[PDB]
Amino acid sequence: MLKQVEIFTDGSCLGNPGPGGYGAILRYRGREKTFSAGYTRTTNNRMELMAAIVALEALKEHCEVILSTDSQYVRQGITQWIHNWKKRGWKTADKKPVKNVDLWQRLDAALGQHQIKWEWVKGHAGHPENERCDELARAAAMNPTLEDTGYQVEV
Ligand SMILES: [Mg+2]
Repeated sequence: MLKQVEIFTDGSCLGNPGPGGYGAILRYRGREKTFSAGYTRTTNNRMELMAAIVALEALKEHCEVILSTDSQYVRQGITQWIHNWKKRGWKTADKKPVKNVDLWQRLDAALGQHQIKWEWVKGHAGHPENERCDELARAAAMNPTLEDTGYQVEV
């Protein structure tokens, strides 16, 4: 039994911005539950995070989670950039909100009622899933049902 869940994540977004898609699995105790959906026009960043969310967002009890991911947005955001935000209010020193704060403030919910270990894979060609996840994003790309309302094209 996955005696406390391993999560996999990715996200593609076909242009910048163009339609995006999030890839993900949660292998809950043993079984596996997956997550996908298309965004009419979005970005790579907001799809990785997006993903980092959902996964957490549907974990009903107090899990011990291994969120393995590839990202250098979600890594760079965790092991570096957040620590300063909470410290300042999610504002630059310019005292100008940060980009994507909308999804950022979120992942930070879910990432505060669970024990998370980040397994930042280069991986590429590692754990079927890191790739599975990928497929899943390319797949939701090609069929975009929703509208990324957080994605504000500016400021
Ligand atoms: Mg990606």
